[PDB]
Amino acid sequence: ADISREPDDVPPPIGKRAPQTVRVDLLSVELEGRLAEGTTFGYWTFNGKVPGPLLRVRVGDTVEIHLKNAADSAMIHSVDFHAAIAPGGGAAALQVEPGGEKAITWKALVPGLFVYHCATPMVAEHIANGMYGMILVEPEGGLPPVDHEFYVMQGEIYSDIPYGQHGSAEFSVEKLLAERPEYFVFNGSVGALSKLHPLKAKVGDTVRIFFGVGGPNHASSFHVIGEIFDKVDLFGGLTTPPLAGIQTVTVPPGGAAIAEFKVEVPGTYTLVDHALARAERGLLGILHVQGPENPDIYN
Amino acid sequence: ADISREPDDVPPPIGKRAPQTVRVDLLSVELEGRLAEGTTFGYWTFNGKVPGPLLRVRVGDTVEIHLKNAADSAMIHSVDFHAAIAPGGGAAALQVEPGGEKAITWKALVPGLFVYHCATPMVAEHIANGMYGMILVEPEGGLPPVDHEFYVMQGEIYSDIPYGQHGSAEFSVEKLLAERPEYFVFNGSVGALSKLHPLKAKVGDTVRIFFGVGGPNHASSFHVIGEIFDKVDLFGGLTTPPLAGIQTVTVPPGGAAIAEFKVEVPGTYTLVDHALARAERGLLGILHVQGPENPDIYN
Amino acid sequence: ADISREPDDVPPPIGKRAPQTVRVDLLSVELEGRLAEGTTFGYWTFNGKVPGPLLRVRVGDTVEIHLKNAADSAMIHSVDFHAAIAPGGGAAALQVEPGGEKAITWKALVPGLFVYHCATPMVAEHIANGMYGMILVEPEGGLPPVDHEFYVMQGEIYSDIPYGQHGSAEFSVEKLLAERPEYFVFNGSVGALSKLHPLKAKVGDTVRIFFGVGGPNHASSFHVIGEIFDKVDLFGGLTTPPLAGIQTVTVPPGGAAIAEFKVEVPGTYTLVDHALARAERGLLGILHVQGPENPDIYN
Ligand SMILES: [Cl-]
Ligand SMILES: [Cl-]
Ligand SMILES: [Cl-]
Ligand SMILES: [Cu+2]
Ligand SMILES: [Cu+2]
Ligand SMILES: [Cu+2]
Ligand SMILES: [Cu+2]
Ligand SMILES: [Cu+2]
Ligand SMILES: [Cu+2]
Ligand SMILES: [Er+3]
Ligand SMILES: [Er+3]
Ligand SMILES: [Er+3]
Ligand SMILES: [Er+3]
Ligand SMILES: [Er+3]
Ligand SMILES: [Er+3]
Ligand SMILES: [Er+3]
Ligand SMILES: [Er+3]
Ligand SMILES: [Er+3]
Ligand SMILES: [Er+3]
Ligand SMILES: [Er+3]
Ligand SMILES: [Er+3]
Ligand SMILES: [Tb+3]
Ligand SMILES: [Tb+3]
Ligand SMILES: [Tb+3]
Ligand SMILES: [Y+3]
Ligand SMILES: [Y+3]
Ligand SMILES: [Y+3]
Ligand SMILES: [Y+3]
Ligand SMILES: [Y+3]
Ligand SMILES: [Y+3]
Ligand SMILES: [Yb+3]
Ligand SMILES: [Yb+3]
Ligand SMILES: [Yb+3]
Ligand SMILES: [Yb+3]
Ligand SMILES: [Yb+3]
Ligand SMILES: [Yb+3]
Ligand SMILES: [Yb+3]
Ligand SMILES: [Yb+3]
Ligand SMILES: [Yb+3]
Repeated sequence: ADISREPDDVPPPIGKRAPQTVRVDLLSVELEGRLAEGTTFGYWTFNGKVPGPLLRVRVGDTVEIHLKNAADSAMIHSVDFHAAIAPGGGAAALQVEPGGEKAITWKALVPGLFVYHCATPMVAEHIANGMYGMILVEPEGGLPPVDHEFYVMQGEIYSDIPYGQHGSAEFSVEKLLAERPEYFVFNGSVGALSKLHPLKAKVGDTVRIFFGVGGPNHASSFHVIGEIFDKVDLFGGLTTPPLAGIQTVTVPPGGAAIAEFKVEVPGTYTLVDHALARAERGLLGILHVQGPENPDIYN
Repeated sequence: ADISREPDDVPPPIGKRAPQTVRVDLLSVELEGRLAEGTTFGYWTFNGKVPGPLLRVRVGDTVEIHLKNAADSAMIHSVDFHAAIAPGGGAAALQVEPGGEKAITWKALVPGLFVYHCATPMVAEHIANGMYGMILVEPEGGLPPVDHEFYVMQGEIYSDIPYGQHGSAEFSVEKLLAERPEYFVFNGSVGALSKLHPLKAKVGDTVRIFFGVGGPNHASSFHVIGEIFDKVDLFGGLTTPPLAGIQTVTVPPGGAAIAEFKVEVPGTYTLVDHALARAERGLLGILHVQGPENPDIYN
Repeated sequence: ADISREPDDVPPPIGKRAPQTVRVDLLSVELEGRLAEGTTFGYWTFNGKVPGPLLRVRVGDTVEIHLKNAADSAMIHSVDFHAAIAPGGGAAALQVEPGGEKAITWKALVPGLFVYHCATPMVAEHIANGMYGMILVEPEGGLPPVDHEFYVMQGEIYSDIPYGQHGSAEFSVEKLLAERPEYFVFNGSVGALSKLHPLKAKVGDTVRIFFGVGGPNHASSFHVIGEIFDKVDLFGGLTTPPLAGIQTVTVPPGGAAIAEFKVEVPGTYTLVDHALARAERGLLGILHVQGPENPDIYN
């Protein structure tokens, strides 16, 4: 029923541990999920949620990825890692028929936040139906610790029925090619980070949002309303020193961003793409901040 | 009649002065203005012009913002500062009914050029109707002086009547959600920086353009035709050292850019978004450069 | 017949030579070319191919540009250099009637990869019909050598007939203003870097792609499927140190990017804009990598 992935669904950080072999088990499932209130959609998912599970490795880690396809699936599924140096991002040999299972190993060489998605023809459809996720490759030593870590991805829903219409919705190839989505969604559904799973922090907390755009067509202008990003890893790269003091960051489709900020004032904060007509199409996130008032910063 | 804000309408720079309390008085006015020749539009404005007044403060400055709403206004108006660490950017407690007045104080902590806009439902409409501006927070010491400073913002007009049709134009909610504007405008109207207020500099002048995108939907690829930007503050951040020698800079909606360049050759220079079909929809700016010819640079 | 420019069509690199006068001869030709299989289009070209010839100079080089227009041409043609400090990028005095010839000289002052295009009204049409190219201004000393250098540009085709329809296609002004292209193309045509001229490298080679977007409307999210960019010159600037370890890079219309990467694993690699619905409209590139398998990186 609930396809929305929780933002707080984040693996524990890698410490100062040495490189190792890491096993990953991803299962591609097609299920009917809640897109909006009264509206259901035919989702293609990794592990039954949109986006797919956030993965967390170190540089030098050999990732042993297993991809199983559910028996009741109607489509061939794969996975393309942006962290991988492999033909098709390793999806060349991960074309899995419903029922079967394939496995490859790849080594992470570049630190940063990378997008993963299904790379089965047609790729734009598989992504749009919700088959996208992120893989974080932490550098040697790891990221400096913060109080809160969140996992947010932007996606497009190309439903045949118009926005506002209740009932069963299927993918529209016409809208896809026209690049005209009916719904813009954070983490799968409408109000996934609003009514369903609102982000929560306390006054004085440093928040790190692992943001990425599944797409598959439109770029995002990521902005937390009421906050300025202290540090931004542009395109989600953890090699070049980050940008400092940014209001809005351009995140391309298949791209990432590591946005860090300190919360100083209590209240409600809004996660939006600053193409704010999309906020009327479900692209709205809520960050509740509880604590004492800070009159020196805001009165 | 003339809603277009002049590019040369810039406050005098902050010197090396210490942090202080700065009062700001913004008045939200709805008035009929010239969108194009023969075409008028229902504008929602800050201080009667699009974009709103450019504000200029220092880091550590406590900004005392007063927002008055005109008695003849038909809408609730607010203001969201990207420079502010406050719920809704301070717009949570600046929802002003026509006739009333509210006031808050916030402290500027991050240097850079920040967008401000009305944040009253629906936000995309309020922005589109012309309620956007910029606030420059100068760092400790201030910006190095230049010969000319300009203030340019990009906006979209979602008129019900098609482009080319004369008469009274109103906002179209259908076009807004479709992200299909009839007009792309610099500083409010068509030919605002062309026929109305052309930019003017002399040979050898260093020019600084405080560029920002009101939007509310489309990003800009800022380019001055015939010039290369010497220094660009990406996303309008004045913390990280600027980029050097850039032709075209991606500016997202609700984002900024500080573009600096030296003018070496006399003639006409064109301010455009490099999505140059928009130049046929009013998104065109003129920079007249007068002086002697420089054959070593261009013959 | 074949309008597609080969990616391997790159001038030999500038060594450590001193600044000099460089002559450039560009001829604007209008010819019927293969857009897709069974589909032909009315192309406006520089030197008979899309994109135009890649030019290669040093900083301090005085570029003597000659622009000849073919006698059988039906349009006025010009050329706007982003590397030039000149009114209209030097296109102000390079408006050449079919049959005539004009010449100007300009000095390159800024290092980086710059876009060039025709700047004759209406500019968006001239670009869309294929009149765009790149000029690389190498810094003092030059770029570090790589094994392979490629030349790739993204363009839009606004055909009157829909995608899939065979026959003669002409430019549609309606689609242009609507920003709705039927075809997205790398280097002129559909399958230009796929079926026609596939990129080829060997295992262990460092590859440098001089990527740029002719446009004239849509931005690109450049991504090589199966590879991570080691170094990216953002907006194609060779002054500021490059970004490191990037998956997907936002390249604006009229903008550039110098993407470098090391190929470690044999197989097929895909050049795409990560707006992957465009990959169904011809925006697809192939990089064949031949050599021994590397099980440590990918198995
Ligand atoms: Cl899971
Ligand atoms: Cl004023
Ligand atoms: Cl040639
Ligand atoms: Cu799939
Ligand atoms: Cu991808
Ligand atoms: Cu308002
Ligand atoms: Cu905003
Ligand atoms: Cu031309
Ligand atoms: Cu240009
Ligand atoms: Er494990
Ligand atoms: Er479906
Ligand atoms: Er604590
Ligand atoms: Er106190
Ligand atoms: Er004051
Ligand atoms: Er109106
Ligand atoms: Er002087
Ligand atoms: Er002389
Ligand atoms: Er020569
Ligand atoms: Er034609
Ligand atoms: Er060798
Ligand atoms: Er071995
Ligand atoms: Tb704490
Ligand atoms: Tb002077
Ligand atoms: Tb070699
Ligand atoms: Y977990
Ligand atoms: Y603590
Ligand atoms: Y003033
Ligand atoms: Y002076
Ligand atoms: Y050659
Ligand atoms: Y060698
Ligand atoms: Yb993991
Ligand atoms: Yb099958
Ligand atoms: Yb609140
Ligand atoms: Yb001020
Ligand atoms: Yb009311
Ligand atoms: Yb001129
Ligand atoms: Yb050359
Ligand atoms: Yb003529
Ligand atoms: Yb292969």
